Amino acid sequence: SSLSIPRQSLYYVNKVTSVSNVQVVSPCQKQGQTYVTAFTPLTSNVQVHTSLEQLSTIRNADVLIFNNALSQIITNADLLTDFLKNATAIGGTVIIREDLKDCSDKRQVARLTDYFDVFRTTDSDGNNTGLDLYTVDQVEHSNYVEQNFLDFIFVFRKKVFAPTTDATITFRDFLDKTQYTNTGIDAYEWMFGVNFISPGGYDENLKIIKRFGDFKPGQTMLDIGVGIGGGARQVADEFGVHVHGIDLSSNMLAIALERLHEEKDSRVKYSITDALVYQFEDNSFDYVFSRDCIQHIPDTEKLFSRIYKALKPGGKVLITMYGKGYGEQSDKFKTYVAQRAYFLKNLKEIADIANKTGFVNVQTENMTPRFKEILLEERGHLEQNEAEFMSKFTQRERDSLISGWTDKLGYIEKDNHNWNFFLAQKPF
Amino acid sequence: SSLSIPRQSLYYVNKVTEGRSVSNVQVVSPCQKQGQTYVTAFTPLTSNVQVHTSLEQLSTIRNADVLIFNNALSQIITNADLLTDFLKNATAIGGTVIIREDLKDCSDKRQVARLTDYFDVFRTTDSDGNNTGLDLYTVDQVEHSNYVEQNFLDFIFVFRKKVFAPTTDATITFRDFLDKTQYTNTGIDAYEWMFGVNFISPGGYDENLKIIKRFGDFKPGQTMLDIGVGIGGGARQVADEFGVHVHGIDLSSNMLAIALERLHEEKDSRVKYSITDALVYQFEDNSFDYVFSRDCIQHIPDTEKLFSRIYKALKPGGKVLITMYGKGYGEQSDKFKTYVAQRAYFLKNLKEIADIANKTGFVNVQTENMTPRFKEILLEERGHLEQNEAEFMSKFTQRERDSLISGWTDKLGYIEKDNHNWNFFLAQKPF
Ligand SMILES: Nc1ncnc2c1ncn2[C@@H]1O[C@H](CSCC[C@H](N)C(=O)O)[C@@H](O)[C@H]1O
Ligand SMILES: Nc1ncnc2c1ncn2[C@@H]1O[C@H](CSCC[C@H](N)C(=O)O)[C@@H](O)[C@H]1O
Repeated sequence: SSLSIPRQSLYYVNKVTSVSNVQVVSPCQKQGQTYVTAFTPLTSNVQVHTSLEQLSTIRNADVLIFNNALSQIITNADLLTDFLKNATAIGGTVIIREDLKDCSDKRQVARLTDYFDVFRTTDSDGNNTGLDLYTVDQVEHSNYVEQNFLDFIFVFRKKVFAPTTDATITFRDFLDKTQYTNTGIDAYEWMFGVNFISPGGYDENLKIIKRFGDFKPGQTMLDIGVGIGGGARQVADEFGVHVHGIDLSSNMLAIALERLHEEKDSRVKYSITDALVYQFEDNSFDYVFSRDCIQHIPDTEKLFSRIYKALKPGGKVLITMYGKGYGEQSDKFKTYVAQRAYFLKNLKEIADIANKTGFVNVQTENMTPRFKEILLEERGHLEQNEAEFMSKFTQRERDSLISGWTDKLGYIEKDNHNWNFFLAQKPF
Repeated sequence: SSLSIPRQSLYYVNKVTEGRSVSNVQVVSPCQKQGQTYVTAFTPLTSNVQVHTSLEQLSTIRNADVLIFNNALSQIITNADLLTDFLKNATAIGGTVIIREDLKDCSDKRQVARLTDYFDVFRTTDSDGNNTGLDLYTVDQVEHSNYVEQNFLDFIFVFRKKVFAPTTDATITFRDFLDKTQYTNTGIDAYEWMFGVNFISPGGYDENLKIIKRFGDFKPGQTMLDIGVGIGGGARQVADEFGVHVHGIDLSSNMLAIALERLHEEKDSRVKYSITDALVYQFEDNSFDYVFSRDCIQHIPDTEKLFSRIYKALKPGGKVLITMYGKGYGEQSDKFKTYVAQRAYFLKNLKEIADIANKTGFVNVQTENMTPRFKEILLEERGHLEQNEAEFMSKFTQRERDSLISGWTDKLGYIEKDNHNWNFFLAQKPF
């Protein structure tokens, strides 16, 4: 009904793409027709179809849009795979709007993201093809009007994928299958504190964010690597700041989304997306925040460039991260770094990248002493609540938290692992 | 409970005290736990913050630089004597006076207008024998309520106590002049019938949609300030059509109480409203993608100050679009002068608007004389009334029907003499 809905899809199509035709599959005919109306600036060559059935008829759709067209097949792998084969063969840019509020699995978005992200098939050339994720965003009308936070727009470009060598076939898959499995996330959340996957939980995050200075209601913040959402939720609730959180782990964000849908707050919105892929509007954010994420991101220069452009002039960036100290690296620490796929920088390198990007008023701080305190407290909290922890988790999970925390304390003593703080400003 | 609530009051206190010192804050909050959140929130300004749980304890307070009421009037709103007693105490004691009051459960779904009027016109004598009262900064919505509960009727009234010069004028503020003269509730209803549902401007929904498309391509989540938002049709249209977040302001509490009632019914947190003067509210610099004003600024005398404030509030590269009643270049008729004076319009011609825009620093300045379209619309609207008189007479009085027919005929006459024009202005803040 509301034209804002299909116009949101047009906005993403513009981001990822000229276009000679748009094919829309929408069981709801009235809604389908709003896409014809909305897409005129791009092209008037927009046709609506009532059914997936009619999908195999279609060919050569520069843009292919599904509007609540999958509700009957979501829980069926076989039918989903059939859909994916057709969609990939037929579409250039593929948009899937699907309302998941009524799914029995309140984290269905992660299952769908995974299925769509890893699907591969051979085209007529015997080439390896699939869908390349741009983002999974929330329908803004739904967030702001109905307070339905589980209505999604999946945005993909069909492409030929170069051959891969690992057991996981995308970085998204690597995150969700390795460090940020659902069990992994649950264990971490117990260790760090409710809603957090970062040192010291709520109270530590609040201390850190207050370093931005004086917040004003309605200012905007981008949170890079927002995890299960505790930081985003905290800044909205404490300061009335509107947070756009992004994360490439669908397992992490599916939990954040579930919790937002339960405890509604339209100051917060989330995107399943890579920080180096999503295209933010220039000069749009008052703040960019990243809490213990960017050790995961190799191309720090590109990241810092994208942050600089997205900030308003005078806007501030605050990043905390795992980094490296200046001690000679132990073989044990190198093994950890490789298994986590961390790309660690020291504070001199961070300062240099910030200078080269254009940031001013740079402040860096080595918070490793505080990290040591927190690690000791967290390990102690687990070691003194074994009964409770053992009632929710396995011995294997208890052991990996105790030993991993002990490992990190060791890495600190060798000055291998540091906890680094970076705060800077886009010039006025 | 949520600290964002008392922090919103701190934000306004900072605006209205914006140089001066604050030595103490007195909070009256029947809910003790919420009251305590004001102590926590106000520390950056002062730690000298005390919480009281009753208006009963109000008379005992003295010299409160900032005086805050948190849902303290809920039980007494319907008794004007109790409200008057409250106002006498608050005005005597307080410097900056903040009233947070949730009106969602009021039987009067436009209670905000009744309270704004009462608070705005209240006068009493201070110890020096001066005439005193409360000077409106704004009536804003509690943002936590808009975004979390979708309660759009939870308000923060912000005032400064001051001495007012004596006056015997029938309306003692401009806010009162709007609400008692052109924009009475009956006046608003008649205009809405004439212009179209949700609009108090030429041509209703379809004309507004044509005009806003002149901004170019909107992107979802961009922000717009709407100056003189009226009963809200334009703001609601922009949000629904384009996903743009609109902050609408209007000095008529009658107009905005309708907009607010309608937003509360048909919830949309992309829209928020403030009862405030466009020349008083302090917007953050460099914050808006767009500033829009639809057939409002003929009411505002100080166009230079207005344009300066718009310029500062826009982001670099942001756009301003204003339609307005203006004057043409014909010799003014006596009838037109009488109309202009009774309406208290301050009309500029298009050359004057362009000159002020350029002097302010705007770039890509465009102006257009839309008087021929205005003539078309006036004829259509008058025709619609004249061809549907039975419908109109079943809903309104003969006097109201005559008022619209003769008023529209008058404006068509003013156009033919080139007295009244309909002027368009579009410009950009430079990068
Ligand atoms: N390139 C990338 N883009 C977006 N998110 C990323 C990313 N690389 C890693 N992340 C995310 O960074 C997060 C680090 S865990 C910290 C989560 C959160 N900031 C908190 O304080 O609790 C993970 O959820 C991970 O999936
Ligand atoms: N100084 C001022 N500040 C804010 N609003 C003002 C004002 N002077 C006049 N107004 C408001 O300007 C409005 C003009 S009527 C037009 C309303 C709306 N823009 C629409 O298109 O329907 C009135 O509601 C009036 O109260």
